[PDB]
Amino acid sequence: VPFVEDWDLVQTLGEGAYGEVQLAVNRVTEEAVAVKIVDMKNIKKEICINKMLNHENVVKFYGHRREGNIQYLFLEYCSGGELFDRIEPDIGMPEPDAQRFFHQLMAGVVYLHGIGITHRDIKPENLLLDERDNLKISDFGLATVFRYNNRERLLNKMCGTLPYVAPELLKRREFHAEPVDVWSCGIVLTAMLAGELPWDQPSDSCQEYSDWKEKKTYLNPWKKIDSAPLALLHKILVENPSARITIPDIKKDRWYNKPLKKGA
Ligand SMILES: CC(=O)Nc1cccc(-c2cnc3[nH]c4cnc(C#N)cc4c3c2)c1
Repeated sequence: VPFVEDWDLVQTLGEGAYGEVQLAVNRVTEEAVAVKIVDMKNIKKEICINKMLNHENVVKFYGHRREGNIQYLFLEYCSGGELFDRIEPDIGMPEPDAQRFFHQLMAGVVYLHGIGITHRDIKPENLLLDERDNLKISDFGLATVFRYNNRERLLNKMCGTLPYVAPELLKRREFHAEPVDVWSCGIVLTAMLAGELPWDQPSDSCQEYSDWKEKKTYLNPWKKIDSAPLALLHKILVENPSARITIPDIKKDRWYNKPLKKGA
């Protein structure tokens, strides 16, 4: 069928460092995809990782075409946009909605970690929603292999987003990858349930961070969060990444398993 590889770029979905992500609609089928435009004048690795990914809570990769200097990455389109725009400032969102998004977040992260991949920059800006509000992890531009041939590699590159970074990345030369993603997922949860981020960064100089370690949960964001999800956050946002809760244990947490939401 003629024309079936022609795509009209119809709308900018986002504009980072690389360039842009455009909504693309097929000339013939009208299938909608997201196309990432990355002017190579680092993405080879983003593509490399994207080729490994196949899961319902991970933005699917379809393929890429290079034309001269620009690379075109063809990616699953998520019509619900970014989790960020479901978080009402200072309020957050209804707890059953946060729990469902957190469930889906975990399934995605479990998957990635299973294939030896760390995202390194989980935040509501990078967590996308499809037409049925299913969450999908996006943007693998900072992602990296932390396990290959069943051997773990400790990380050392400082990367991610300060309010979402785990404290070890600021304090230690090297660190395990998985606890960093678990930590960012907890800050995402906090934001979902409080509509505010708890600190500019998790350093002992950061007053809001010291207060959290001092267990001042009569202060915001923590006062807004119910005891049950707050109890989970006390297990996730633990300074020592060796003592921090693992994802298999997050799946056993009382809040995680609390019935709250009716089906679609
Ligand atoms: C109406 C509408 O579609 N709004 C809206 C808003 C924000 C992000 C998006 C968005 C929708 N679908 C996507 N699919 C992607 C795959 N990879 C990247 C990267 N890196 C970003 C997106 C993306 C972004 C869509």
